[PDB]
Amino acid sequence: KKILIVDDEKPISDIIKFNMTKEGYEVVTAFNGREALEQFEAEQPDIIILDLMLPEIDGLEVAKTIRKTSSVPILMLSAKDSEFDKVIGLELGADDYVTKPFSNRELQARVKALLRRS
Repeated sequence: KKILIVDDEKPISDIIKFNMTKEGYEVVTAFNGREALEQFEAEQPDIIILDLMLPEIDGLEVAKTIRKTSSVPILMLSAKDSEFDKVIGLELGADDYVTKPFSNRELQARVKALLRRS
């Protein structure tokens, strides 16, 4: 199963990359909205973990732009855990919203849950 980890933070990207790889997932990474859309179009991941510096403005435009063409599960990973952020992320098309810091086992279960419904 392929996960595109759209993260502008390489350390977090490596953590998710390592755990998902240890679990058997192939990982592709993007570090900006341009790459995110580039990697999304180029790699077509089974699930996208969206974590950009601007979750709603950039990630939202990435999600908005991705949602214009794909229903690919988007697990909005964001440090922002407000209901507005949660609701807006979900209202904009995010299928799930996990807050950073996340549990590798839970993220693994949620990716699995997300993937389980796809």
